[PDB]
Amino acid sequence: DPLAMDPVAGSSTAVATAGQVNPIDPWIINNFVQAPQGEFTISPNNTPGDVLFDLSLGPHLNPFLLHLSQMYNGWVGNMRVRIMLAGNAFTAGKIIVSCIPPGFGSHNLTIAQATLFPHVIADVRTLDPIEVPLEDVRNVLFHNNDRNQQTMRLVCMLYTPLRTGGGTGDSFVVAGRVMTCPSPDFNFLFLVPAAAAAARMVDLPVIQPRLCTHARWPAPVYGLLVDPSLPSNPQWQNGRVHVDGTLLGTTPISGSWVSCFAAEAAYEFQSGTGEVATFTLIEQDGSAYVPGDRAAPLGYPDFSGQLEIEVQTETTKTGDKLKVTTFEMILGPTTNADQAPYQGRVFASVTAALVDGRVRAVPRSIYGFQDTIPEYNDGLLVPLAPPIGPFLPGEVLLRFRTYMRQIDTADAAAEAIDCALPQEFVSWFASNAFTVQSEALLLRYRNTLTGQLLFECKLYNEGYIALSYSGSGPLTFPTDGIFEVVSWVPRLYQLASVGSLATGRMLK
Amino acid sequence: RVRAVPRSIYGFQDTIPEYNDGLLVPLAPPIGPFLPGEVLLRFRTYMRQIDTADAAAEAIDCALPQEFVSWFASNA
Repeated sequence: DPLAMDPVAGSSTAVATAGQVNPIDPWIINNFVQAPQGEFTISPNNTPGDVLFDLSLGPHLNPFLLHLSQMYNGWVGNMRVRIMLAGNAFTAGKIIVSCIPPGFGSHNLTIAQATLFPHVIADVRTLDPIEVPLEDVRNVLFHNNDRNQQTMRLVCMLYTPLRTGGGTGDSFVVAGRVMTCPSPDFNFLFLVPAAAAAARMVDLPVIQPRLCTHARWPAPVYGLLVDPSLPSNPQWQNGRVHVDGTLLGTTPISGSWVSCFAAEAAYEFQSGTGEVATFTLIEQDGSAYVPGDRAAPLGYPDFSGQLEIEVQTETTKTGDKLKVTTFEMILGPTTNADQAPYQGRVFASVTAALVDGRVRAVPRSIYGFQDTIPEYNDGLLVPLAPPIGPFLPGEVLLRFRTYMRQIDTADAAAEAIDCALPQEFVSWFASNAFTVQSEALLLRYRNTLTGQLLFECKLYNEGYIALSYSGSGPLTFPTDGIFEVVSWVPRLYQLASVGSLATGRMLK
Repeated sequence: RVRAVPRSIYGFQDTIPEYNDGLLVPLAPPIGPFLPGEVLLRFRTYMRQIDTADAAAEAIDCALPQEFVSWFASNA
C-alpha cells in the first residue's frame, strides 16, 4: 500500500534564500542504481528486531548524486528507494522498512513499534523489488553539505525470525540490495568548486605478538602480559617510538641492533695486566659515534647487571679473518668506577676472572639483571627518553616479554625482560610517520581466527599501551593475538576491564 | 593576655593536630581531587628544626602564597 505521508515539496522552498537552485540530469532522475550502502544480509543468526540497515536521506545515497555532491554545497528533494531480496523457498520471514522522521532521535524499538511509522513489509521470498519513497521532511528551508544534519531515515528490520527449513545449511544467507534514484523534486543548490578533499589515519600491522621481534633483548617475543607489581613507569631507552614516528632514546631501526654494540677495541695498561678491553664505541653500521641527543650508540643496552658479550672482528668482505673473544662487562653505576657509553667509552674484561681493531659485540647472557638504566655518563646528566606514562587511575602498562639467559654459576635460568612495543611496531611507526589527531588510540586485541575479542586497550601517542586491570597479580594473555585501531580517544577515555567469563543466568 | 609566635619545631609531622580531643571537629576538606597523572603544586618554606645538638632546615608546604589568599578573599 502507499505510504502514510503527504507529498513533500522540493526546490520551491529554498528559492528566495539559496544563491542558486541547480537542476540535475533527468537521466539520473529515474535510473535505479545500487546505493553506496547497497548491501545487507539476513541469516538465522539475526534476531527479529535486528537493524539490517539504517539509511539517512542525502545525495550520499546515490553514486551519481554523490559524485555531484562534490560540486555543490547544498541540496533539497525527495528520493526513491528500491529493495531486493534473493531468498529461497526454504527461507520464511518478513522484513519491515520504516521511515523515521528527523527529531525522533535514537531509541530501541520493538518490532511492534517499528510498525507505527509509515512502513512497508515484505516476505523474504519475493522475486520482485520493494519500493519506498524517501521524503525530504524538513524543518528548515533546505540542506547543506553536512552529515550532522538530521534528515529522514529508512530503517530495515527483521520483522519475524528467519526460519530456514529442509537440510538447514546455516551457511545460507539471504542477500539484500538497496537501490535508489532521485525523485524529480531533487535539486542541488550552490555551485562550489569543492572538488576533492580527504584525509588519513593510523593503522597497525596484523602481526601476532608471538611472531614478533623483541625490542630490548634480541629474541622473539614469547609473552604478552600486565603486572601491577612491576615498576609502573619504566625508563626504557630502546623500543621507544611515538605514534607519529618520532624515535626516542637509543631506539634502533633493526632488531639485530638491540642490546649489541660496535667499537674499536684495544688493551691499555692502567693496572698494567691487559685483561681489560677498552672499547671506543662506533655506531653499529660502522659510522663514527658522537656524543649527542640520546644516551649511547643506537641499541646499546638500557638495563643493568653484568652482561656477557661475545666480541668478534667486524665483517667487511669475504675472507676477513675473524677473532672471537668473550668478556663480561658491567652495565650499572658502580663505583669509583669507569664506563661512559654516552661519551663513547666502555671497558669489559676477558672473563679471565685476542681481538682488537674494529669489532661487534652481541649479548650472550646476563648476571644480576636489574631493569634500571645503566649509568651512561658517569654521574653527569644525560639525554634520556622520559619515563613511560602517565596512566589514568587503574590503567597499567601492556608488556611484550622475552627471556634472557641468566647465569650462574651452577645454573642458567630464563629471566623476563619486557618492552612497550615489538620491534616490528617500532619500525612501522618510524616508517609511516602518521599524523596524530588526539591523545591516544583505542585498540581491540582479537583472535582473527576464532573471532574472539580478548580486550580493549589504549595506545597513547607517546608509544605505550595501557589496560584497565585491578588485580595484583600478573595477568597473562594469549599471544596469537592481533591488534586493531579504534579511535582516537581522548586521554581520559575509560577502558573496559573485565568479568567472569561465565554467562549463564537464570530467570530466577 | 599574651601573644605566642613559633620559634622552632621538633619532630614535625605534616598531619593535623588533634583539635577537639577525640571528637569530630569542623575541617576544610582534604585538598583534591586530581585527574590521573596530576599532582599538587607546592609553595615551600623552611622551619627551624631542633635538636638537641643540631638545628636544620625542615620543609613545609602550602597550596597558595598568603598574597594569593588575600587576593582571592578580597576580590570575591
